[PDB]
Amino acid sequence: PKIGVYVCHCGVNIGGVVDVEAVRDYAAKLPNVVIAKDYKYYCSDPGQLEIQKDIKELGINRVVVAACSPRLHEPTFRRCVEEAGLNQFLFEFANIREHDSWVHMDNPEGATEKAKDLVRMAVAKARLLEPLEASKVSVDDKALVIGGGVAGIQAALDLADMGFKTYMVEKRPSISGRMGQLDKTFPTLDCSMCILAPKMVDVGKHDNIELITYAEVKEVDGYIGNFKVKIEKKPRYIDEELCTGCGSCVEVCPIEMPNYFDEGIGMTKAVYIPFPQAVPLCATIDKDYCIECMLCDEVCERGAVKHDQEPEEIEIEVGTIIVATGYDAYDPTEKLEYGYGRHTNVITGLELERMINASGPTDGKVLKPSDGEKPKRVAFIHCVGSRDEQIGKPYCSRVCCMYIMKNAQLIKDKMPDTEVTLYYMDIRAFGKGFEEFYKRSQEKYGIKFIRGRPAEVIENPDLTLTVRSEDTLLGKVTEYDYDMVVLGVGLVPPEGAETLRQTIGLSKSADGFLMEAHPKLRPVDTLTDGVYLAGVAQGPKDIPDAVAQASGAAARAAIPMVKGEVEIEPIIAVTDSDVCGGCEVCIELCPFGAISIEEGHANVNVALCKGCGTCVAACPSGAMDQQHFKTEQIMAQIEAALN
Amino acid sequence: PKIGVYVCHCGVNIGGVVDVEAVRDYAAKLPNVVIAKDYKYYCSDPGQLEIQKDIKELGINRVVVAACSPRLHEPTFRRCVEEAGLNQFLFEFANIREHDSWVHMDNPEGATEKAKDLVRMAVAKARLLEPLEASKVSVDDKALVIGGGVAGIQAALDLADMGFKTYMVEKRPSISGRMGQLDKTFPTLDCSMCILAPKMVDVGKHDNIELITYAEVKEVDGYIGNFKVKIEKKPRYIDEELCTGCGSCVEVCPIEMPNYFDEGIGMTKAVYIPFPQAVPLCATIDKDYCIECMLCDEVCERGAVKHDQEPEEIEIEVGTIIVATGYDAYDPTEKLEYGYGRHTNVITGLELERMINASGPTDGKVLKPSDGEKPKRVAFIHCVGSRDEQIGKPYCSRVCCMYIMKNAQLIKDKMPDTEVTLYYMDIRAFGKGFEEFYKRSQEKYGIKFIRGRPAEVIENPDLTLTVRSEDTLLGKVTEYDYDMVVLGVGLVPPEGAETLRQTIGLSKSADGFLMEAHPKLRPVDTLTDGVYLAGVAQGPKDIPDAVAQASGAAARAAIPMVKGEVEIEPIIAVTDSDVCGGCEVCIELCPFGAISIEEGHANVNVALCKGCGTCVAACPSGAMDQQHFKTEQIMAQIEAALN
Ligand SMILES: Cc1cc2nc3c(=O)[nH]c(=O)nc-3n(C[C@H](O)[C@H](O)[C@H](O)COP(=O)(O)OP(=O)(O)OC[C@H]3O[C@@H](n4cnc5c(N)ncnc54)[C@H](O)[C@@H]3O)c2cc1C
Ligand SMILES: Cc1cc2nc3c(=O)[nH]c(=O)nc-3n(C[C@H](O)[C@H](O)[C@H](O)COP(=O)(O)OP(=O)(O)OC[C@H]3O[C@@H](n4cnc5c(N)ncnc54)[C@H](O)[C@@H]3O)c2cc1C
Ligand code: SF4
Ligand code: SF4
Ligand code: SF4
Ligand code: SF4
Ligand code: SF4
Ligand code: SF4
Ligand code: SF4
Ligand code: SF4
Ligand code: SF4
Ligand code: SF4
Ligand code: SF4
Ligand code: SF4
Repeated sequence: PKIGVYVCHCGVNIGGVVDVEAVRDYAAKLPNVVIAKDYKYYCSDPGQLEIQKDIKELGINRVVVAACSPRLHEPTFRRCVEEAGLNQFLFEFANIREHDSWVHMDNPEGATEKAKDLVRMAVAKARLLEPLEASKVSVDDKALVIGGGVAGIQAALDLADMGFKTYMVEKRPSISGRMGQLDKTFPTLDCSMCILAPKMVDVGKHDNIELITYAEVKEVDGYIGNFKVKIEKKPRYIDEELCTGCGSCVEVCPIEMPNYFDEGIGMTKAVYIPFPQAVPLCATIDKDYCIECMLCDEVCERGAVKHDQEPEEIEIEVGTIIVATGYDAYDPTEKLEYGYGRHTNVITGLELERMINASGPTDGKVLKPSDGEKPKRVAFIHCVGSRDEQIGKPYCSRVCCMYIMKNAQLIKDKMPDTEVTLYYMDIRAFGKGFEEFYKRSQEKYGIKFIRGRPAEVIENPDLTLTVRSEDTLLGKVTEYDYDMVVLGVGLVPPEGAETLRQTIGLSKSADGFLMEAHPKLRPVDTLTDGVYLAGVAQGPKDIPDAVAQASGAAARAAIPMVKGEVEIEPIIAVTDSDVCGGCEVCIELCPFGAISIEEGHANVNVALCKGCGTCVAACPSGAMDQQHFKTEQIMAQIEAALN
Repeated sequence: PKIGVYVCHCGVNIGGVVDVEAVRDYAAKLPNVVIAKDYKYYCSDPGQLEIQKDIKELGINRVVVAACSPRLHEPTFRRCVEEAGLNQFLFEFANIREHDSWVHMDNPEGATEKAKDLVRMAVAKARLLEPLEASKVSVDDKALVIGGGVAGIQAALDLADMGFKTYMVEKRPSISGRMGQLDKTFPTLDCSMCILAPKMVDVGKHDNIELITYAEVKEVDGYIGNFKVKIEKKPRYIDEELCTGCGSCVEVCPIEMPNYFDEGIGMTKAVYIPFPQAVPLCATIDKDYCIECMLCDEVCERGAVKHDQEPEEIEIEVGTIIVATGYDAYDPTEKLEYGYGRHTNVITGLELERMINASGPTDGKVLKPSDGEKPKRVAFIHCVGSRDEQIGKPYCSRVCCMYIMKNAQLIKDKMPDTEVTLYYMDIRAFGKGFEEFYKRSQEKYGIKFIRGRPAEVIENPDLTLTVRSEDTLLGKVTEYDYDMVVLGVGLVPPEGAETLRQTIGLSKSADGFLMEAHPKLRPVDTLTDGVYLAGVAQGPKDIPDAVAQASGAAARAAIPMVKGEVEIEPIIAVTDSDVCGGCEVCIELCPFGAISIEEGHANVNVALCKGCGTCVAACPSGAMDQQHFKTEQIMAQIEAALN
């Protein structure tokens, strides 16, 4: 063993506290060490060049680096040594920055002694290291996209245009997500369906996209490039291949049920098409409401009605997964002071979006729920379900300000005589053109802004609503009457989010949305390799941000599939057949079942083993041993820590 | 000619105003028309299937669609007819929605008559159409990335990992952009350099990336897949291949000049390295300050100093371009009431970022410019250079709120006894974890928030600063004294932005940043094919949004390069040699020089012609004629409009 030690100054992060001169000499004087050097920034290109030159010249076969935590830069130095010809796993890392220099600033002498001890432990471990060849595994060039909203549609189209065969699983009968439910979009007031429908048709026609709507992902197993996914397609009771979406079955159906697309304010039949631009344009029967009258069977000319349909099980093999499951609107029923669900003329922002839509339940007319007449006075309340510790929702929903202003502008254009007032804490018009939109809400449409979080909404006997709120800029309490009140509800993770998160094995952030690998530089990656996030799945945001995230997720998922191969770490259990007695107290301790028994000896499957070391710690005789974490290595480290 | 006419209801967008029954019968009765049908949504899959079935059955050779504007759905129907075997350009579009139904709502009868006339004109044009084969052109599988900030670095790394050879042009001597200048990042307060430097090294080592720093893009010519780019590499007067970045030349240099990296508050030598983590780690001589003393030549051991270096011209051929040129910080000198550049202890947010940086000019100490001592009282002013019509800056800069709160928190941690007050209009903490960060600024660090836009900053004789501002929530004027005032300057397009925009040929938005193809669904595309935007080039935003945009831009630019081919529209000039007299009054009228003279006859180059039709309109005898816009076709349309 010819150990080369490299102590990093990291500028003054280590050097400021730890004497990189004494440590270097100590390392040079330790047994088996043939060189000790220090450099200002080893992770940089000059430092890696120095390490490679030292390996080439002095013939170092073991490399020890006294630098930051291995979790940051272990792969960097592993590749550095690889490019110089040395084996990947002859390398050792000493943590003297996060564990020594940054936590013992007031004890420089103790810090230097701790650094000496840690480098001694690292060299003790490095003495007994041996080469290990890492196995390559093929990466399937297929992707799964969960969620058929704007983000999911964008991700699927980008992957399919790059040549990868993509599956798109959607739990609703049709794709579109929440963007299909909007009438217009801010800040341009353009029609959302007019621009989304072509993309939906594209997804429906793409040769590289397999669209599975009305389906859920039930099981996910495996790893990057090698995901096995079990999907459950719910029974439509309509044949997708035969149905043309004419709608005669809907015409004849006698039963009426709520339309999920209309968000509780629209009705359809037990057999329904969610909206005219649905993709696939196919009928669906909800058996909770079907009475099995067979009128739809008799009126259908394609023979597409199948009352004996069963749920179908699909198994796919993919290489990457993109979660694009969006969000649900906050339910403000728990805000008792605002009276949602109790007062007749209190509605939410999404319900208003459905109501203002020309294709919505009311044919685009904003009408009071109480009497079906246009309101003359409308109040909007910001931050409902957001920025509120009384309900455990301390985050901003990021879009409610803008869509509140947009819907106020739309109400003004449709009914210019209407009076509109917004109750806000902050106006968060941060995006491109958002501040101009905010100013236009006042200058052009005459919308009134009151800086005050309403205390209460009181329903009067005539069903009008008094908003009781302080005007904080006038510094006085106001009680103003309105014919309609619209709650600016925030965004929450969708129903069934935890089930899918556990199925895939992802973590979630403090707000309840899925967590990205790094907040700053890996916004669309997760810590699970081969799984990516796009859109509001990662947190509330508007359509362009979700689309950018979907494109980025497509690129990130394409990178490994283009590479076609990934490396498996060889830190795995190995059994000594000559020592193993076949006691088998190790097999059950493997959560992945990597250990079996062949010829009376324990045998580990590399594909199943993950390298936890539990079995090795359990083995009394020591027949089992983990590569790179052998018992002798840890024992040497323990001995060096105290001697 | 067997013309099939298809009138779209578009739901009620046309049908509501225009009688799609009378128009269909009129079309059926017109000469050469063999079928007339109407469908609720023709652009949808069922409508395209209907059109294809009609073409296959009745043998239609001309297709006319009375629907929305051609600029929206002409490619859709072109591909629809292609997939049924018909030629792409036998297709005609009548605009009866944007031009008739949506603009004559109060005259339904006049609307229907106008629709009849427009369909008659469309059929008149379609009678004389003929097939045209479109030529394919290869797409170069190479990309250029302009700008070496976080967005540009991300885009280049994503493209290079997908296998494409990428050029990265950077005007500064080193990559990093503005993220390298930050000390920490919000909302996590993690070190920005610690996470950016590995990416910079990766860019510097990638086999698929050619990094050209200290260079500018001078000329761009051509089109998607076929861009010819002329780049000018400025002379460093240091040999990049030889320089190791040791810094001895800096040690010996006698001249002192401002360091651009330190934003006007840091000094370096005439030969300088912008920062220790620079990529490439190379020296640069600024000849505005060099006195040619040759001390650097004598102290350099690599012989890397080249005082006779000249600017170099590089010509590259690429298929896609990604603009990632970032932003500049607003210069608040024009806000005379705040006294920047006049008061000693008034600084900007970016200057404070450099000052709080441990590697900055002051070694991470926040010191007053007047006396070099720590301030005891600090004020932050929000929205400086933003949301202000007095300076023509009506937009939000979107990050100043958060980095103001972050730098206040950093000042508190470094100097807990310091008092910090923020003067704000709205707190825009919209991002993930931003509202929690905002609350933590108060609960944990005790930062004071005053809702008021300061009227004035007055320098007192002792050089302290009185902020005169209304507290609007107390409703009273306040005059508070501070040792330091930090202006929360906004983001503006970088210097030289207009030159590069004109060089490429891009448009800009109202705020001055580059304009995307569609605000909602194409945030990273431009209307110039093959050119994409990433990061703050498209508008102010934070690091994760810029990184998502960079990944999306990489994916979008990869799509056409994976396809490897694009179609050229055949709407081009054609000369009748038997009629052309070689008068040549057409050649100079082509801005692209597509027309030359061979054998005494005008000859058009397809590669140069773009299809404006100017030459055809100029030709008296009619020898020149534009394909798909022939004189006979327009004359027939004129005749049908009036008869
Ligand atoms: C009232 C309102 C108005 C708005 N107005 C605007 C506006 O004007 N402009 C703007 O830019 N933004 C607006 N937004 C925000 C915008 O809707 C979002 O940015 C966008 O919808 C996010 O798209 P997405 O694909 O990430 O999610 P979604 O649109 O929610 O789509 C997610 C999809 O995933 C599906 N799904 C969920 N769970 C599963 C599962 N387990 N398996 C399979 N599929 C699943 C859902 O059914 C859905 O189809 C508005 C939001 C609201 C509430
Ligand atoms: C004081 C301050 C603090 C901030 N703090 C944070 C924070 O804590 N967290 C956060 O997420 N964001 C923060 N931001 C915002 C963040 O800096 C931006 O989101 C990010 O820098 C944008 O990266 P970019 O690559 O788009 O642009 P830039 O970082 O500006 O990089 C653009 C690059 O293009 C180069 N370039 C320009 N013109 C040309 C040309 N013609 N040819 C070639 N190259 C060219 C530039 O030299 C530069 O290297 C802060 C901003 C400021 C001003
Ligand atoms: S190797 Fe680690 S400690 Fe050394 S400079 Fe790099 S990040 Fe800092
Ligand atoms: S089931 Fe039959 S009748 Fe109903 S929409 Fe489908 S094709 Fe039409
Ligand atoms: S069988 Fe069910 S879906 Fe069909 S018409 Fe009767 S109630 Fe409606
Ligand atoms: S975006 Fe506006 S309305 Fe929505 S939570 Fe944030 S501050 Fe409240
Ligand atoms: S515990 Fe040890 S001895 Fe027993 S079967 Fe496992 S490896 Fe063999
Ligand atoms: S190391 Fe862990 S995963 Fe591997 S065989 Fe032993 S118990 Fe199973
Ligand atoms: S073809 Fe045009 S007019 Fe007809 S439905 Fe589609 S978008 Fe509307
Ligand atoms: S020019 Fe020479 S002395 Fe100066 S940094 Fe480069 S190698 Fe070192
Ligand atoms: S020649 Fe110029 S750069 Fe070199 S030491 Fe002299 S002044 Fe400095
Ligand atoms: S982000 Fe905050 S400080 Fe910056 S312009 Fe917008 S409101 Fe003003
Ligand atoms: S203007 Fe007409 S006649 Fe004259 S050279 Fe051109 S094509 Fe020929
Ligand atoms: S149509 Fe326009 S571009 Fe083409 S040759 Fe004539 S003038 Fe030139």
